[PDB]
Parts: sequence; C-alpha cells; structure tokens
Amino acid sequence: AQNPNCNIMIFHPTKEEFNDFDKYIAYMESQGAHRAGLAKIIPPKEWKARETYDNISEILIATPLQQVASGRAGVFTQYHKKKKAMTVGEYRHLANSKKYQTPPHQNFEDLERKYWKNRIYNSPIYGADISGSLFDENTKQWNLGHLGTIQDLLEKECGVVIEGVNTPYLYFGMWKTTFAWHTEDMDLYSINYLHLGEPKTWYVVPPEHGQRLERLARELFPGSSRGCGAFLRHKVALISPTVLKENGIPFNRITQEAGEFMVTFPYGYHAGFNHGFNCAEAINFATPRWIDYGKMASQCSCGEARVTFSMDAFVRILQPERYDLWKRGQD
Ligand SMILES: O=C(O)CNC(=O)C(=O)O
Ligand SMILES: [Mg+2]
Ligand code: NI
Ligand SMILES: [Zn+2]
Repeated sequence: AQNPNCNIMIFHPTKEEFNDFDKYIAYMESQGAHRAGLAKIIPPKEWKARETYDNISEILIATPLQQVASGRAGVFTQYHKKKKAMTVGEYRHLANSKKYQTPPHQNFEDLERKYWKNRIYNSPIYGADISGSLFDENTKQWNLGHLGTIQDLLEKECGVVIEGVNTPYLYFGMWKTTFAWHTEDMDLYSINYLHLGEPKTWYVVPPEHGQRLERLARELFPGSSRGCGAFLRHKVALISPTVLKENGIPFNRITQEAGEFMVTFPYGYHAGFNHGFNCAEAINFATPRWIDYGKMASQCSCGEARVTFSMDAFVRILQPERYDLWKRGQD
C-alpha cells in the first residue's frame, strides 16, 4: 500500500505531465497521495496562470464576511457577519491596515503559534465564495475554469444526464481569515490555486480517519451535534492542532504559497487560515473514484448547510433514500 502513514505528498509535474489533468490526478493517487486527504502540486516553471495581477482591484466583493469567533482559543465556532460591499482594492487596503495586518513574526511556525493563541480575539473580514476566475483564457493547463464538469463525470460513470453547472470561486483573504473543518459537498475533490499574496496554512485528516475527527467534534461541540447529525457541513467549527494531538486525532499540516496548487481528496477533512492579504481560486471536481464516496456522503438536513443548485442532482441520483429529507432542509 503506497503512503501508509498518510503523509502529505508534494508533486513537481513536468510541462508534459501538466497537460492531462485527469491523468495526473490518477498518477498522484497511484503514489498514495489521497491517503493524506491533501496534496500539493508545484506547477512546472514554464507555466503561468495569467500574465500579471496588476488589474484586479476593481473586482467587487459584494458580501464581505466578518468572521466572529465564540469559544476558547483552541476550540471555537465562527459566524459570518455580512458587511457592506467593497472592491478588491478597498479590501487589500483594509487587510494592510494596522487593525488587520499580519503581525511581525519570525517564520511560518511563529505565525501559526500566534494564530492559535490569538485568533479568537479578532474578527477578520473574508471575501469568500465569489463566482469567477483569474485564469487567462489562453492558459490551457490546470485552468480551473476549464475542467471537466462533475455533471459530465457522473454521466460518463453512471449513464444518467443531469442538470447543473460547476464554476470556480475566488477567495480574497487577510490575516486570520479562517476556513473551518469540513469535507467538500458530496465529499467531492477540491483544487485550490493561490494566485497571489501571502500564504495559506492547511490542516487535514486522512480520509480513512475522518470518523475520528467527527467523533471528537461531537464531543467538543455538543449543542451543535444535537442540532444536526452532520453539523460539520455548517462549516463553522475550529479545533487546533494542539487539541487534535491531545485527543490522538491523526492529521497533517502544510503551508501553501503563491503559485502553488492544493488538491483535497474525497472525505479529506481540512481547515486552515490565511497569513495576510491573498487571493485563491478553487473549484470542486470528480473522478471515477469519487462516485463511491458521493454515494455514502453525509448530509445536513437541519436547514443550516444550504448549498448550490447543482447538489440537488447529486443527492437525487446517488442518494435517493436521503433525497426527500435533504430537500426539505433546502426548503
Ligand atoms: O481557501 C479557503 O478558504 C477554503 N478552501 C477550501 O476549503 C478548498 O479549496 O477546498
Ligand atoms: Mg479589476
Ligand atoms: Ni474545502
Ligand atoms: Zn445541519
């Protein structure tokens, strides 16, 4: 069995190997990369996502989200308070202000210590989940707006044609902006490209151990767990690495820098935080190996998770027993 300790693997494809996206994902899996839940892909040196980032300041962040924490420094929830619209130029200036800027630090480890000590005492503003792309249309390799769609994969594997579309999302971050512990919708893959700015630190639980994280989360968030049998689908709970180690939960960590891709694998729980002003692009995707995860994915039916249009068909086809309850939660 490849990668039996479920370490995060880092790949350096050549320009030739960068041509065929599906083939390369399958290669990484042949080497055991999915056992970690997360892999890093460093593009060949010949590649670029676009020519420059000099002209992005007029992008609008229609609904910036202030991420307000409740709890203790290592075990907390966050809720999102909606703020007034602002441009990417305005958001960048805000990120760099004295109130929000990254503190002085020695290295990534010192900054990680500072994040876990102090996150809860601040409420950073995240420009998350903005439909759009920063890949140039002429970028033919690993262009996250030109991937094969999940609807087409389901149709190729299962023979059923379904409605829905699959487009990327932009994320504009600042120091301490945070992504809570989650797997993807329908336990899909994700791919995330850090276009510019400061790093993103990731934490991940191997898919084979995801239920250990779920059991800890039910213990640590007991109100939330009574409310919903899949409350991590609400994407609000944070647990620090120290607390994970105290409770024997297997995990790994890595820091993504600008110009790098990360891939999350089906049922790989992940969480993390941004170091300072940055912009990432991410999208979900599927492969043949995903189908069995999609069929078994948990679902939130309490009302909280509320998701895209395109999840309907995935539930309806892959999980017909669950469909009626889940759809009630959508309505
Ligand atoms: O970058 C973020 O805030 C969150 N990203 C992801 O969870 C992802 O790409 O799967
Ligand atoms: Mg612009
Ligand atoms: Ni994710
Ligand atoms: Zn729920």
